[PDB]
Amino acid sequence: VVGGTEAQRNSWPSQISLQYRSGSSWAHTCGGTLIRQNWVMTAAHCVDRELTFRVVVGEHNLNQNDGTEQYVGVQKIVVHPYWNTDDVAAGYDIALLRLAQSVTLNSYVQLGVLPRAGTILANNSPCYITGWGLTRTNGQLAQTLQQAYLPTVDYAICSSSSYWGSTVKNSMVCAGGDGVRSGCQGDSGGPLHCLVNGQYAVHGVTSFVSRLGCNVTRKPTVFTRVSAYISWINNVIASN
Ligand SMILES: [Ca+2]
Repeated sequence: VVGGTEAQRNSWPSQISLQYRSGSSWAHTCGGTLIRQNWVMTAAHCVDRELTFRVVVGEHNLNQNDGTEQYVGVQKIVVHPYWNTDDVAAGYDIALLRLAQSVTLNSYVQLGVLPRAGTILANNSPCYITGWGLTRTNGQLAQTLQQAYLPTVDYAICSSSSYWGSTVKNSMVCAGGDGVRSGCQGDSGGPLHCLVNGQYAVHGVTSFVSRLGCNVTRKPTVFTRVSAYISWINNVIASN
């Protein structure tokens, strides 16, 4: 997250760190959202590589013992069947991870609430991106979980020629684009939390930013629109 602030450690209890095994260590690669005690929602592109993955819930500082973490293996990966890694602009950037164990819920570990199917946010709706991704274009991962305020940019604006044009689909949410705040590498897969009727819900799965840079004016961060995938999510969990 570029232009973020450090989150409070109990603000975003559905955020997870998706990590892969790297020698005798683990490396953070992506975010995700805990949606059942044994299921995480992330981006498909986060799991294109043939890596060994784990999920960390209750994580605040990637580099320090928080005293709240639970570490759990990924048992099964179900990528959306229309996903193509060489066509991120086509959409379908979503995957579900079945965890090897059910995590225990507490003030640091909670299920993310998803919107009702079909819900579309008004332009300029209040949202936060969260993650441990780079804090500058071509920078380094955050140590502590970051948040940034990224108001939505509706489809008509986002898909206009000075924004993303044809690259953005109605199956996506755009947010931000102010040139200061954005998602960045290592945020992919994580949530966009939007305040609706007094409740935050996870409306987005972080999918991409511009090849030119993370915080680029009129290139808002692009997310998979969770409300387009409710039936798919429910069907995968019910069949697995
Ligand atoms: Ca930690």
